[PDB]
Order: sequence, then C-alpha cells, then structure tokens
Amino acid sequence: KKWFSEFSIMWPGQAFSLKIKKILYETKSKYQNVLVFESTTYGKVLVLDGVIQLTEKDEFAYHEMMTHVPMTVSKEPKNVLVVGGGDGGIIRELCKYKSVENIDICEIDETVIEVSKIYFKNISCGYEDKRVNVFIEDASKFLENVTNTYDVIIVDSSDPIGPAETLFNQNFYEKIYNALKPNGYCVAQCESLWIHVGTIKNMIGYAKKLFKKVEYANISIPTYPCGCIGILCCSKTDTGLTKPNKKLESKEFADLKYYNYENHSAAFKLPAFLLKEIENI
Amino acid sequence: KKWFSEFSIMWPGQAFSLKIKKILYETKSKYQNVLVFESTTYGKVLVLDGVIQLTEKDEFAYHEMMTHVPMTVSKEPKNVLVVGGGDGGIIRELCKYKSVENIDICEIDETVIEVSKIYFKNISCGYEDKRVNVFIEDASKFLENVTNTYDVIIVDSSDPIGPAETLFNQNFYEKIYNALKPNGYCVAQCESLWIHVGTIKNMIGYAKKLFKKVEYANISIPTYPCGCIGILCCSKTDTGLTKPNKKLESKEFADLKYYNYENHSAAFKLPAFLLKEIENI
Ligand SMILES: NC/C=C(\CCCCCN)SC[C@H]1O[C@@H](n2cnc3c(N)ncnc32)[C@H](O)[C@@H]1O
Ligand SMILES: NC/C=C(\CCCCCN)SC[C@H]1O[C@@H](n2cnc3c(N)ncnc32)[C@H](O)[C@@H]1O
Repeated sequence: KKWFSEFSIMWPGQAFSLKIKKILYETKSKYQNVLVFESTTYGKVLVLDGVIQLTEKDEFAYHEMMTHVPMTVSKEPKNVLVVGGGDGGIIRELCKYKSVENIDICEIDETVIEVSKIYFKNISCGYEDKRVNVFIEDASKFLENVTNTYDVIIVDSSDPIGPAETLFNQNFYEKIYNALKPNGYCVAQCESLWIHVGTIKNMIGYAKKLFKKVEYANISIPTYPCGCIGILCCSKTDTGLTKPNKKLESKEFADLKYYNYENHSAAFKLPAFLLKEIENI
Repeated sequence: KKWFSEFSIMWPGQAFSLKIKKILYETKSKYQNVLVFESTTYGKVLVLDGVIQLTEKDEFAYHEMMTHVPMTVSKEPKNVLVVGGGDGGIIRELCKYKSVENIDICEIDETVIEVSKIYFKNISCGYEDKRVNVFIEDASKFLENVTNTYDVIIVDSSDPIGPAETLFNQNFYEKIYNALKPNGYCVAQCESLWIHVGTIKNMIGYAKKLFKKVEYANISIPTYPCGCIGILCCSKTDTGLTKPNKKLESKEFADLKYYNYENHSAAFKLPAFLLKEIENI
C-alpha cells in the first residue's frame, strides 16, 4: 500500500501522511486538483491541491464547532450563508436547526459539490434539504452582489494559497460586515495557532477594523496541519461568541460527536503565547 | 535534505514527518534507540525507538500543562516525584516553585539524561538545582521500594510499547496511590483521544479502583500523534484537579508560554464522543 503525504509552503519542514487503501477519484477542475481516496484508518479523504480538506474519521470536529458556535449564540437565525463548504459538512449541521428558513451556499468549484454527493453521501446529505440554495461563484464576487443580509455567515474556506486567496483580506471582511444583519455573526476558518500566527494577527486586524468584538477559538482535529485549526469569530455586539444562548437538546442534535455546551466556551481559552501575540492588535 | 518519519503500530495508517537540517547523535542504549537531530522548523528533536519524545518548538505545551495542573492544585507541595522525564522538561517547570524542598526523578535510561544535558541545555537546566535527586531505575521497581511519600507524582512516561510497558497497569497505580500523601495527586501521560480511547478507558478504570476522583485533560501539541496528548488526573479527594488554587504570578513564571489560570480548567472540557465512551467505567 502507498501513502498520501501532505506538503505545503504554508507549513514548511513538516508533513502528515495517511496510508492509502485505494484511490477512488482524481481530476483537475477549473480551479484545483481533486483527489479522493479511501485511507486505511481515517475512512474516505478529500484532497484539494495536495491539501487534506476532510476525512470521515474527524470532520465532525471542525463542522460541529464551526456551525454550532455561532448558531447557539444567534437568537433566532433565519437566513444563513456558507462561504466555500462545497463538501456539505456545514450544511449538514445547519439543517439540524428547524428555525432556519434559508441556507445559501456559495462554493467556487461545482466539482467539489458533485464529488461530495458521489463519494461522501453522509457529509453531503444536506443538499437534499429544500431550504438549501446553491451558488457556484467566487464568494468575493457573490458578497459584492448579494441583496439579502444574513443572521450568520460561516466562512468554510481552504487556505490563503489557492482559490481562497480572495477571502483573506480587508475588503472581504467589509463585504461580510455589510452582508450581515445589525446583530449578525461571522465565523471563519483561521488556521493553526502553532504555525500561522502572522496570518491570525492579520485576520484579527482586518476584523477589528469593522467588528466590535473579535475572538479566536481552537478546534482539535488530527488531519489539519499541527492537529488543530482556529475559528475567527466576529460580532457586531459586544457580548461576542464565547457563551451559547441555547442548549442543543432536540432529537436532531442527539448525534453530536464533538460540540457541547461546555466545550463551546472552552475553545476560546487560548495558550499563553497566542494571547501575548494578539494583545496589541 | 532528508526527512524523519514517525511510524508506530500504536498509530497505524498515519505518520508525521519533520525535515532534517542535520543529525546530531545516534546510539542504542541499554533500553532503546536514541536519535537527536536539528529539524528545519521545529528546532532540536529527541527520538526514542522511532517515536518523537520532544521538540524545542512545542515541548513547553506538554511540560507546562503536566506540571502546573497538579502544582497549582496541591496546596503546599514539598516533595515531588517525576517518573520518566529524563529530558528534564518537568524538572525545569518544578524548579520554578520556591516552596518545593525535594524533587526525585526516576528515569530508567541514564543515556536520555546525559543526551539532554549535552544537546538540550534549555530543557535540562533543572538538573543543576540542588533539590533534584536522580534515580536510574525502572519506576515500577522504584515505587515498590520508596520509603517516602510524595505530595505530587508526575508520570512523564513514553508509550505502553517499550520500557514504559510496566507503567500502564493496575499494579502500577496501586504503587502510585501508596507512594502519595493522603491528599496527594498524580498526573500521568495518557495518550491521544483521537486514536487511543481503548487505552484511555483502561487507564481510567485502573485509577478509579483506588482514586476517588479521576479526570482527563487534553493538551494541544503538534508533534505528538494526532496533535494532542492527554493527562490522566488522579485525586484522593473529591475536589479533583480541574480548578487551580493559586495564580502563578512570581517572576519565575513570567516566562510561561502555554499554561494559564483559565486554560487549566479548559483542558478538562472534552469532546462529546470521549465523554460518552468513558461514562460507564
Ligand atoms: N469543510 C472542509 C472544507 C474546507 C476547510 C479546509 C481547511 C484546510 C486547512 N489546511 S474548504 C471548503 C471549500 O472552500 C472552497 N473555496 C475556496 N475558495 C473559494 C472562494 N473564493 N469562493 C468560494 N468558495 C471557495 C473550496 O473550493 C472548498 O470546496
Ligand atoms: N518529556 C517528554 C518525554 C516523554 C513523553 C513522551 C510521550 C510520547 C507520545 N507518543 S517520555 C520521558 C521518559 O520516560 C522514560 N521511561 C520509560 N519507561 C520508563 C520506566 N519504566 N521507568 C522510568 N522511566 C521510564 C523514557 O526513557 C523517557 O526518557
């Protein structure tokens, strides 16, 4: 059996590898190289431009924290935007909320959606929900043109090198701010505290120019570089996103594997070195 | 430049790799294969039997959490035992406490100590402290023969495959219980929640047979498998180890890079799936 190895200039001098049971699908889409394989111990794996996007074994950690942090704080979220997220993980978690009336998703690469529907049925199941509306477009452009405002925006993007380049700048955060309701919230994929402090500082700086409360949370997930990835958390009120307003007690949430009421707040308790780096932004 | 890759049957189907700037030292000791190299991005790395023991870039996460969790809960710790810990990381953190009167360390492999003194001077600096007493012995035997009792025991061991095999059983926890003061605490290296739930359940079961309060905490550290490692936390009172009794405010602690008052308690807030697995032990 051969091994898949994840290299990037975004994490120089380190690599994570997974043993390949079998390769399932490969293509070059309009935007990126796509690889799907069954790993020996992590289930099926989606790879975009050589970077692990998700695995079956651990995706719930990232999808549950990204979704349930803002969705338990927002009082009565009706309209939600997912930026990126073609795999459907975020949408799957959002559909658990009966109060949600509309879920828009803006994914740049339609190939990702169709690959997820074929190879990852338990992740992409949310596309069958009638509330879900799909837009195939660079979210940077979508957000410039949208007429609606949202209660929650979830930026489920890949890394700043690649198609997600347009999502890691000041202008993007202006577009997010404007596309949110006066009491709206945004959470965004915001990299690893172990290797990406420069990016984290930059992103916090962008968010603070517009949002009155900007916070950072950490998620444990073994198949992202350094075994963790952060959530940049953006609020227009000053109460912020650290404290949930509701408990997820209905039958739809009985299946949760990572998120709970207590670890919501725990995720925001950061290592000393990180607090020091971000204090004067 | 070549790469070092970490394989083990303890984590099948996955591997973490570090690019090698230069190899510094290799030997087969009485107990294990020893490798020291300068990595390109993680500083110097100590490898025992092909398993990463520490790197300069991140060791503070594990050494600070392992030490300061029990040491901020124990009221006036005077006598502390470190089991394993030849590298000196735990001892370095313990020496910051002026109230400590004695630190015993029982390391099986004297080669590890001497390698750390040569190649890792900023980790092994605690050996110069006059309170430190070194024992070269299997801790399983040391703990059977010791006459003293301790306020805190820190089990800084490697994995159950290898010399640390004697430290992952019921009899060992009996020896720990007996070697502790009536209000003593023990913390022990207890593997990754992402891949080692069987071991975690077993270890909790062993501890619960003797300790009235058994708790589990998680540490983010990129160079241990799955990017995290747990602390098994053992108390003879029922108050447990989740809440520190003191703040580390003196000049000796100004340098802390991970541990703080808030993340002490946060470390014990575990993912939903783990809580479910351990609930009926
Ligand atoms: N749910 C795990 C997925 C991600 C998280 C992976 C994190 C990786 C950590 N190393 S990335 C999700 C999506 O972001 C999409 N995307 C990238 N750029 C844009 C854009 N400009 N507009 C819209 N969608 C975009 C990608 O095509 C990808 O399908
Ligand atoms: N501080 C990071 C170190 C460790 C943590 C590494 C975790 C690795 C995660 N994969 S292991 C520390 C020590 O435990 C010692 N040791 C192993 N078995 C025994 C024993 N029976 N008695 C005494 N000492 C022992 C090893 O020789 C090693 O030097």
